Amino acid sequence: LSGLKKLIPEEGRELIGSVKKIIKRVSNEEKANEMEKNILKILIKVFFYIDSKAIQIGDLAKVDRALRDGFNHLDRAFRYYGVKKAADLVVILEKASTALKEAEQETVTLLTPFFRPHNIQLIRNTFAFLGSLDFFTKVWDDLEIEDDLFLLISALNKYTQIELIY
Ligand SMILES: CCCCCCCCCCCCCCCC(=O)OC[C@H](COP(=O)(O)OCCN)OC(=O)CCCCCCCCCCCCCCC
Ligand code: NA
Repeated sequence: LSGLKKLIPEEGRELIGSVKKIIKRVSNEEKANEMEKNILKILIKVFFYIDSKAIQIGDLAKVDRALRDGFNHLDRAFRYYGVKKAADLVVILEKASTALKEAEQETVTLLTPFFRPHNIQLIRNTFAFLGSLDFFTKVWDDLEIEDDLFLLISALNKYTQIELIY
């Protein structure tokens, strides 16, 4: 995992660290390690084919928008984190989940010419876990304040209005 991590900067590594800690808290260390590796693998591949120009920046638009939508809805729901129960926030969290499903599909479409079918399934499983409404509701109801959802959302919500990759 050394090289994959030196292929993304400190900012991204901190984002992935926050996600990984939350995943640890909601499931287990094995799933957290698998999801960290999967996120790194998908990211590294996308960046690789952007840089080699096998993928054009315009082709990324669909994923970009979807991700930002997802982030935005999480930000909206995070406004009520600690003052409303997750059941009262499903209408927001569902939209986040749906947005990430869109990102999932488009990432699959983006990487089909370059990923073996097993790694396409890896994309599906990774996005399905990270974008799961069950994951979100568990996070919004059952986390301690020390689990630092604030760090993740407060890092994500800076990116909702500007293209993620340009
Ligand atoms: C698994 C998802 C894979 C999606 C792959 C396709 C889309 C890729 C686009 C990624 C853009 C991210 C930029 C962010 C800033 C940054 O960190 O930017 C540094 C590098 C890129 O920098 P650059 O030099 O390219 O700059 C670009 C031009 N300025 O980004 C990264 O390290 C990616 C880090 C991603 C970590 C995501 C973790 C959360 C995702 C799921 C949400 C789960 C919520 C859980 C709620 C409890
Ligand atoms: Na796209």
